[PDB]
Amino acid sequence: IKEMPQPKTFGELKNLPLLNTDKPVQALMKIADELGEIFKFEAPGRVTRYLSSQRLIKEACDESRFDKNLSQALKFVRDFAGDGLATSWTHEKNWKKAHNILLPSFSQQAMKGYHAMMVDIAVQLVQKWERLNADEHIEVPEDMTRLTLDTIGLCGFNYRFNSFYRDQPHPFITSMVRALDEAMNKLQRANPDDPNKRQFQEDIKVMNDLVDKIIADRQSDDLLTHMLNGKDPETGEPLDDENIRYQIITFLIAGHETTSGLLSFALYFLVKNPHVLQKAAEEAARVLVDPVPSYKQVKQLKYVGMVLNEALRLWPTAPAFSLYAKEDTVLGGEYPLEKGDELMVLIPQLHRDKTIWGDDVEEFRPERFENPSAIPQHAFKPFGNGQRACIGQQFALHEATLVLGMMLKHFDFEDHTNYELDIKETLTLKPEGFVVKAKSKKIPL
Amino acid sequence: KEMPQPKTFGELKNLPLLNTDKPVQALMKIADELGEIFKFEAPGRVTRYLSSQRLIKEACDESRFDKNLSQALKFVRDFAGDGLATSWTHEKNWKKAHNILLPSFSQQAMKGYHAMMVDIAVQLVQKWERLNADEHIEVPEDMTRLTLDTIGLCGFNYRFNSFYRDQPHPFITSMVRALDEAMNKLQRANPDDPAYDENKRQFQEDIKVMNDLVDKIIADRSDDLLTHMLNGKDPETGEPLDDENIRYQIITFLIAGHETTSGLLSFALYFLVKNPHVLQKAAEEAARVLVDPVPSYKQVKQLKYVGMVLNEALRLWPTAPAFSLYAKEDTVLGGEYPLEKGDELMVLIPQLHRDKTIWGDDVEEFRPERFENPSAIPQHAFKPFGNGQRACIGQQFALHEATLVLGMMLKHFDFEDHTNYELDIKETLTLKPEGFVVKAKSKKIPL
Ligand code: HEM
Ligand code: HEM
Ligand SMILES: O=C(CCCCCn1ccnc1)N[C@@H](Cc1ccccc1)C(=O)O
Ligand SMILES: O=C(CCCCCn1ccnc1)N[C@@H](Cc1ccccc1)C(=O)O
Repeated sequence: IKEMPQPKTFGELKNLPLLNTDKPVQALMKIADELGEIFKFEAPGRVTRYLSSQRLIKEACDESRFDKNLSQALKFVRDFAGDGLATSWTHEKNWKKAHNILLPSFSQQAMKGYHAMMVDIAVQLVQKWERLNADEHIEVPEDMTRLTLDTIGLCGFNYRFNSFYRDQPHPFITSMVRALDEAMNKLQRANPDDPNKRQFQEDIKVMNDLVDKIIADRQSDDLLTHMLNGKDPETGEPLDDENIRYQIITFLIAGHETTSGLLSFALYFLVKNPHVLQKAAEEAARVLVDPVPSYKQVKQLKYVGMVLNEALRLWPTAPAFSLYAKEDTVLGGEYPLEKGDELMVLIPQLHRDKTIWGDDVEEFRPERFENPSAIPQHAFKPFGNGQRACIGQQFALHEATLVLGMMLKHFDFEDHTNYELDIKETLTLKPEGFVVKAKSKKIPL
Repeated sequence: KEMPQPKTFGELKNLPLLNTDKPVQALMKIADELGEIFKFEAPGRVTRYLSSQRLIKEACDESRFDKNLSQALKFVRDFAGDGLATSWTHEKNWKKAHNILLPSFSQQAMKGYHAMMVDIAVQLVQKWERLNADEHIEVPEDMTRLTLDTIGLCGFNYRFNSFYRDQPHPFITSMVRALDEAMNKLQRANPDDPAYDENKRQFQEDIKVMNDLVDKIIADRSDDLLTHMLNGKDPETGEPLDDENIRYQIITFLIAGHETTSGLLSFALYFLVKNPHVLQKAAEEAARVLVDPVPSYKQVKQLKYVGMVLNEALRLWPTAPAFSLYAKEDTVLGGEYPLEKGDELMVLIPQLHRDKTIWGDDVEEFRPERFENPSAIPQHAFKPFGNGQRACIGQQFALHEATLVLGMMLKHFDFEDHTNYELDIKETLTLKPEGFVVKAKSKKIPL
């Protein structure tokens, strides 16, 4: 066997105070840098093991040996997302049922149907930036969140959040950050039930109000249509009212936060790497020859897609997923695991494995993705694994390629503050305070 | 726009322009005169030769264009069948063999090949260490010895033992005379004339001799290329390759796995001895990195400047000089040249690599520093390994072998261009510098 490294401990609290930080993922990456491809992490009543090497993670992604686990973060999310797709166990009846019902909503016939509504929101973004005065700047993650929230609202539910008509974020968004802030605070409390609880219940209510409005309002053929009318071929059943509500909550959050982070990181890397920005902008100008992009044109933005994958390599905006051992098994030939033992896949560290990518892992080089065939299996996992992989991957990448393509077509960008990367962590990653200036190329829509 | 076209010969159209020993260089001269695109007609065929990055970047759009079998590849297909290089993308055996063989070029596999590449590379170094004073090196001959032995050993655990022979193996000589016959046949108006019965008989003998080698390799039969051919299963269909296609893959990899790589090493050494400042910089890297008696896999990955030398040699003289494409549907090229579904294109790689709007005015100068940063190179400007899903499956194999061998050469010898060699590019289906010779003075560093 092989004894597993473990970071510094705090008495009876074990490793738990290491998570008492604003940037826990980045703290865990630093621990992985020090301890290597695997380390144990203990809290009162919990043990897990953080994996960082492709060698171990490829075994963890073997679905015959490991299944998706609900991390403590996902168990928190489950308090309001229920048995929606992202917070259900694979063995719960409603996972496979909703999976079968909703997977056609992300087929290529479906993406072609969403395209016009994605363009609707993208044009609003371009128009906002065209209308800024001289020396005004862009708050990048803020505007990317406006775009991605509006896109999932419109494409999925025919609901307009109208985020570009607001200077502050919507009630939904603000409350959910406070609930998450509270959730993380309660983790470090020895006696949580000591006479805070009320606000979380209030936050669960704001989201239910938007969900009822979306349902009552609903001829359309979008995500909500399939939720309300689709039947699972296996059970022959449609989703029930309770699970539909959970899916709406699930897709409103999962359908925009990570995609906003991706667009924000991609633009960050472009302005920090002018050779790459020039190459991406040349593609956008050459391919996007019409006032609004067509579906087929977006599919031709190969280098823009490479930029997005390389941004996901360095800063995968959903930074981890969790697994449990289905039976007793031995990991890597050296770490015996018992049935039910948990693993965490630390995606940013996997993506920095020098034995896979070479020694220059910290450099932003979209050309790594010029030939998809050259990447080993399970080396690149920003969308999770297997049957529990991200159902919205094609949606996110089509939206982000379209929008980044239009951004590069219509503006020159300046890193006017020489922005120093500052990664704020919710359950996802984004570059806090990232601002740029955009000079219009004066190309009409 | 009306497409330029070179001079014609009546009903023979442009075909007599290819009746030359150096057709690629003839086509480059035509491209120099006519520009980024020209029509080329023969009896029963029309194609268009592209030379600018502006047009070739569109041709590399896989939604609009797919790999075409040129007449040269149709010739190779007479004995390479539906192997990887001569199959159409839509033939079942292309994707099937692609999925089965791609793991044979993963980095776990390359680490497995490294020791066998070192085996052959040491034989090269020892041959040159053992030359007497004032003896010289026949460069393309020894590079072909090395690359043939390397693909034989790494791919099939078969030793050609080329360093034990003063003349090439029979199949190599067999290969070229078959090609010579094929290229003569282009010019024949009546190929089924009885006057060419003798020519056909010899072609079949050649296909037999190469096939005799394949039988020997299979009869002999590790975790190598042939292992995957015989045991791998395509994840999509769940099927292994059948015996007939395996034979075609062996033929394919025996040829594709060594000829272009020998040309690359030969051109790289040519450019180094013609550019002493570059040679000194590469030799300094080799001395700094290769600190052990034999290079490690990791050390080869660290020969950064040597890798740039190889890419710059591929820029000026890409040893696979062209590839062919066809339009998947009606489309317009460059906004001005309308194409119909099925219309064919030829990508003239040496001319693409001389596009002054991409590389600057010094395109003919050998400057490996052009390749310091791949992000600084425009998209589709550099295509020595083809394009897209039909790009060279052996690219990393070729570059690892050539970097290892060139690194060891630079570590162990000083080189002299003692004849002031005048570049003379011999054309098969690939390019190589004929008659290139050097003298090597050992630095007396043991292995
Ligand atoms: C760049 C953007 C995105 C990233 C990086 C991302 C990442 C991920 C990851 C890593 C998982 C697996 C999590 C786990 O195993 O616990 C996942 C699952 C999921 N994602 Fe995404 N996602 C993105 C965009 C989207 C979009 C646009 C949607 C909806 C339109 C979406 C909806 C979902 C859902 C429903 C699941 C759960 C799937 C299931 O278990 O059946 N995501 N995502
Ligand atoms: C410097 C050395 C090399 C060069 C310049 C080169 C060049 C090329 C080019 C341009 C193509 C595409 C041809 C077309 O589109 O018709 C190609 C394909 C191919 N090459 Fe290479 N090659 C080299 C080394 C190798 C090696 C070492 C191997 C085998 C170990 C190999 C095997 C193949 C195969 C099998 C294909 C067909 C791939 C497919 O269509 O699936 N080549 N090569
Ligand atoms: O590491 C992480 C971050 C994972 C969140 C990703 C969420 N996502 C998925 C798709 N889109 C977002 N989380 C651990 C922390 C912990 C470890 C031990 C003990 C207590 C807490 C956990 O939640 O269990
Ligand atoms: O230009 C070429 C040379 C291409 C050879 C590439 C061979 N290779 C590929 C991978 N490794 C080697 N070939 C044309 C010539 C022709 C044009 C018009 C009419 C008749 C013949 C053709 O073969 O079609």
